[PDB]
Amino acid sequence: TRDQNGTWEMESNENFEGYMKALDIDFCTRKIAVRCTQTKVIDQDGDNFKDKTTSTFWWWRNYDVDFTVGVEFDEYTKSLDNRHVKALVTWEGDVLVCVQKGEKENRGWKKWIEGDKLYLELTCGDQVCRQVFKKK
Amino acid sequence: TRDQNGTWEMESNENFEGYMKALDIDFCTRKIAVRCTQTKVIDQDGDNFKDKTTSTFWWWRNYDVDFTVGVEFDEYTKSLDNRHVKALVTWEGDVLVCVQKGEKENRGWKKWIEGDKLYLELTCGDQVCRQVFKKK
Repeated sequence: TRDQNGTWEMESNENFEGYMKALDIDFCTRKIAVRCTQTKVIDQDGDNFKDKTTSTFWWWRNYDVDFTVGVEFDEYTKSLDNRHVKALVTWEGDVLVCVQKGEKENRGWKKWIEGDKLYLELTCGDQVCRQVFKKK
Repeated sequence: TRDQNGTWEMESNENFEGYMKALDIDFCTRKIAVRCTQTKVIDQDGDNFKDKTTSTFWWWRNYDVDFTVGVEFDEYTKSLDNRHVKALVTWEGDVLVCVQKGEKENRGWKKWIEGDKLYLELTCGDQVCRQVFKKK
């Protein structure tokens, strides 16, 4: 039967990776694509077809650190590089400052509040990453 | 203010990738990481901190094509390899068959109903991908 109208949800997906490799799609895109749901909405009007396909992938991770200022603790950077560091958090004025002692030199972060904005500076080697958060 | 309690939503994120590269995080992980939302939940009691960072990643892609059976059309395969092909869709029996003429040899797909299910075969070169959909 030729009636393909409706909304369709993919149930099985065989050798998507090999077909995508044949299209020369990069490894990173392929890793996500094989994990996507796929929804195909097909509208047929005589010889006219509209085919709307949605691919979606949702991922989430929590990274929890509990510490007391001045009490060195061991941190395992599970959300980044998977390293063990000895972290020490101190105050410098209203700035929370952390040295992460380990394999990487000059590794740490700084965290402070101005009104409804939280600023976070992450340091490793010669690289500084600056992040701004708003209050929710 | 030294009171960092609350829920904070990242609104700006500068040089996250250079910082992650210094941490030797692989390309791709970095590419995924920089596309993440970041939420920071801080439960603070004096010098005692609980810090939860929630990273969510939401990959979403829509691909919509309109075509007429037998009428060649220009396709820009933006949901996969971002290539331009001359696509022609025909009926072969009850199978909807498409040939995508372009850089890639033996590129196309086939679409048909068996029982309750939509079947889709994607071919490129010697690679065939088979997808089965249920009706929703």
